[PDB]
Amino acid sequence: MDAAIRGNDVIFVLKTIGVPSACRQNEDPRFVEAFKCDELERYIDNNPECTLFESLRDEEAYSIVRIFMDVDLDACLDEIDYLTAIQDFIIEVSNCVARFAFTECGAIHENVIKSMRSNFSLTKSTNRDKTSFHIIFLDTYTTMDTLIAMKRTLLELSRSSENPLTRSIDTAVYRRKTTLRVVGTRKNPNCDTIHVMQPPHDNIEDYLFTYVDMNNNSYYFSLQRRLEDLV
Amino acid sequence: RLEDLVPDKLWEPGFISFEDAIKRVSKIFINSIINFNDLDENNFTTVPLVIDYVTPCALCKKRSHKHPHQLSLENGAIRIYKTGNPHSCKVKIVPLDGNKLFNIAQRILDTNSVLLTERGDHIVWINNSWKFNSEEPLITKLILSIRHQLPKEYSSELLCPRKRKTVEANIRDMLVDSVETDTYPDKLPFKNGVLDLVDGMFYSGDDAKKYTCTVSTGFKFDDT
Amino acid sequence: MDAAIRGNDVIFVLKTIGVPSACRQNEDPRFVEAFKCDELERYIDNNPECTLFESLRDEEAYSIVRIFMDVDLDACLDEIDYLTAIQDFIIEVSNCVARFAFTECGAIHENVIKSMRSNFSLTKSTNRDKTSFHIIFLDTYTTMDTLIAMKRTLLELSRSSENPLTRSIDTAVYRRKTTLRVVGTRKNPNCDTIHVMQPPHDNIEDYLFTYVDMNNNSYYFSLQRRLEDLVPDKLWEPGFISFEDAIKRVSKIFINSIINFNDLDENNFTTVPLVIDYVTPCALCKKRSHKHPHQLSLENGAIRIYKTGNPHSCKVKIVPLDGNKLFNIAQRILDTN
Amino acid sequence: MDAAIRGNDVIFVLKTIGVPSACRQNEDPRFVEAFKCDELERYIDNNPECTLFESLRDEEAYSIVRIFMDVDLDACLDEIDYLTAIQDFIIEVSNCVARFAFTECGAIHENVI
Ligand SMILES: Nc1ncnc2c1ncn2[C@@H]1O[C@H](COP(=O)(O)OP(=O)(O)OP(=O)(O)O)[C@@H](O)[C@H]1O
Repeated sequence: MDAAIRGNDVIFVLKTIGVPSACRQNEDPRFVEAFKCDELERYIDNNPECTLFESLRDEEAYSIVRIFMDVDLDACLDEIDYLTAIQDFIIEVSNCVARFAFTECGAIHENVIKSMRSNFSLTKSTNRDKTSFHIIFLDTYTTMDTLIAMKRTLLELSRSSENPLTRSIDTAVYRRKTTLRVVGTRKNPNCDTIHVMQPPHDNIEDYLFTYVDMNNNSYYFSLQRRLEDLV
Repeated sequence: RLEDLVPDKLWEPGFISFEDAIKRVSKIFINSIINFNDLDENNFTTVPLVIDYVTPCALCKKRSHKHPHQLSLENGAIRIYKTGNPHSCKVKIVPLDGNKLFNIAQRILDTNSVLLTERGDHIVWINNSWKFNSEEPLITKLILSIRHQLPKEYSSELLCPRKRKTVEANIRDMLVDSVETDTYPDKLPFKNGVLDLVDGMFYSGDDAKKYTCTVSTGFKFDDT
Repeated sequence: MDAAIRGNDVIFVLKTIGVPSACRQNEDPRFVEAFKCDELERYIDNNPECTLFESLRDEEAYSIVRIFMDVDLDACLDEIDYLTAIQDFIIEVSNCVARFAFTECGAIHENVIKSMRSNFSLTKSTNRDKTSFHIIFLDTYTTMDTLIAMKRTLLELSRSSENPLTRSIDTAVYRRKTTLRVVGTRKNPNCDTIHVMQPPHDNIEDYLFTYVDMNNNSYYFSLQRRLEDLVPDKLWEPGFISFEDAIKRVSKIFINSIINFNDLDENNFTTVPLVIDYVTPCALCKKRSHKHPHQLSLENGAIRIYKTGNPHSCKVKIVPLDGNKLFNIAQRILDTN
Repeated sequence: MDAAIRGNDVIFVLKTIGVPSACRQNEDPRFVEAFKCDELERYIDNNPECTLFESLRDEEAYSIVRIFMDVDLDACLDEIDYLTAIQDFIIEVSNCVARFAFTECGAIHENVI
């Protein structure tokens, strides 16, 4: 546990879906770059038509990431129902993540619950037909390997509920060397739907799941066992 | 092949029979479907249902609708949405996975209110204090108490004593690992929280829960 | 009140499931047929695997039908448990529809109660995977539209009753050109599970709800208005909780006092804005005050409490108004200490 | 590649949208029927108001079918603009199918076009 383990201020983003692995390995400036929080804002402003794909730079070197999720519901939702739906969504998700963090991760169950429902970052898509967003938990740090093992129970949770927001959970994102589209950019140069920010969080630093900055209210937990004994 | 294409279908095994699934949908529409005979396991996501409106719709509470409704399948549950103007009618979801009381037992389990001790007793967490009993288990009392912290469609289902018994029986079949108790030696457990000793502050509610204190002083704390 | 409605002994049947509507009006032998009960029985014997579905010939001709219902149970139970459950279930259903008859049909309450509780027929599905059987009272007659209009009150009873049978009554069969499978026939050419007779009734005529025969010990009633005249119930529904108890529960969460507590009635609570003064921090958002008042709204069986204007500023609270009946009894026995 | 993979000239046609599953397997003549091309032409002329729907009889046995598309434009279009639109429509759909065939199917890009 050195200084670099309690901090990660380097951002690794892509610029096009389906980048070949060799082009990723050679770190060519044509496909992949490194960035800072302030610099990334300048890059987006200078390219109002760009397309970025946030991802993990190195898997085995650094695995600690923030907890993130994805939702894609193909129907408009009224505001009062939307508020009602999102209250239950946080309630059910918080319990399920904490429960696994206590039964196979050896962490304090009540500590995780307080840290997640306290401060979470919510986005909203600009499309008016469907409702989608990227909910990111801020003060809950864990390794990529834990989230991969978290996939099986999350799929069971999404399939066994009634709330439309928690039933449309995208469980396919959790894999090796994941990609999440950054806020404010398009999907393809032909797409006209982008993601915008939400109050009270305004700085861009609050929307990258690779940013590790553990403060006083942060909590950490990781799988004690490895991924090879788990047949 | 399809294995490398997608591990998805339109009707995977384990789902309920199609005729039963449609029966559930016909229950939500309190009125009667007019073109019901146009549905089978191959076109139910394309044929629009021409409902008749004698009574107000059970989904939007309007007297009648301009356009027919239409179904769609997603993530193991068929969705009901109305064509035309999407904001005119609400969204209703019909599940297909399994039963409901097992889901209730699961939800009661995630919140970490029931635990298994070495002696075999099941401690519960009610009124901000861990309680237990041998001749009469307290699981049903905890279920009825925690009824409130669940969504609406789950709360009303939790009143019939037989159904509470079923949920309790489901709960008792998930606890397999024992948990030790009373490992913190410098705390004073009260009837409505635990008073910390190292700095004098008095926690309550969620905060005063990780300290698994079984025995308690028996009276409430009065900070005044 | 002519003899045409005094006698209807023509049974109309269908052969296959999902019969196309393009052929029923043409009355093709291959899909439909007319029969007499004696002629019906021999046809069943001659074709052991035949599937038959009784249907009403023409809605505008003879709409009078017997009082029938279906119940579907998704598990198995003991035989004594059936005996005690069916008797209570018969008693409970008798009370509800009789009240509806005395309310929207202008019929004598005790006459209706006596008529059906005297005689009834019972079937049973041999499928032990899930039990489901028909019940047909013999001495109660009414038109099709009466059952259609009463579709709502049956649903309310099924939600807030006790017996497993009445908890799973199916009101979907009450529709236009409804189909009831005759007892003793398969549903599909592959499933051998059929409905079997039960003692003491054995005659086929006492198992069809289209065979109408007014004798001197039967009662008939019908709706007075037309079907396209029904007005829905008010914002409230008379089946969960009285109004004052619900309002008090709404009043208990609001720590501050409600100034306009007196103008809320059983109809205006969904529109009157709850203008409140925040002497204490708000019980929901823990804020000093707010720009706009709160509001009430009934939906699905709750009171979604929210603040209008900018709803995202204040949290949303839901009051669960329960519809159970014994739970209220338990609450009342408890609060008296 | 055999004649079963080189020949399919039997037409299996339904008689009402949404045929029940319990009868399609049994091939009830009241709901479904198999025909040849010549007998198909006679049947439609025999019945003035029939309602037919061609489908695939056995999915897992013979899965080889042609390429088909459907267009439902709820707006009147003049013939001259109709003529120019359909050609460029064939232009656009040609490139889309050809690109994927060269991408994930290995087909000859010029040949598919
Ligand atoms: N909404 C509906 N509109 C039209 N017909 C319907 C509707 N719901 C059900 N049906 C018809 O009612 C039939 C009932 O068959 P079901 O599978 O329920 O048989 P069951 O459980 O043996 O009992 P029963 O046939 O007496 O209802 C269905 O096969 C279908 O033909």
